[PDB]
Amino acid sequence: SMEQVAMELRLTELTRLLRSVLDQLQDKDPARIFAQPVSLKEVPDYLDHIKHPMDFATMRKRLEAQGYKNLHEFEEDFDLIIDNCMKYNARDTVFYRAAVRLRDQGGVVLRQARREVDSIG
Repeated sequence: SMEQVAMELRLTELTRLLRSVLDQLQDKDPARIFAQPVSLKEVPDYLDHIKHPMDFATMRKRLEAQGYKNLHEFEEDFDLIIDNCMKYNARDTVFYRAAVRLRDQGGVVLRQARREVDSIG
């Protein structure tokens, strides 16, 4: 139907917007601590600690499959990155400190993306 196509064009435009947001969020991780999933070869117990792992490549795969219906779903995944890291790693580590910074720097980017999604419908 024509209704299904219009739905599809909106999903494609959301996807376009989220891709730019993702690139902006990932620039706030210049050390690439969150680029890829935590390695299970190198941290074999990781799943006993973290029940829902997340990373920027896994978010990128979901994105390009148009797997995000709205900004809320995308934000849940971003927040998992941060939140997983702050549980698994102690406060006086480079990893925890980098999550704190990605969180603080991301919130600006996310504050405006919420307005653009609401605005552009």
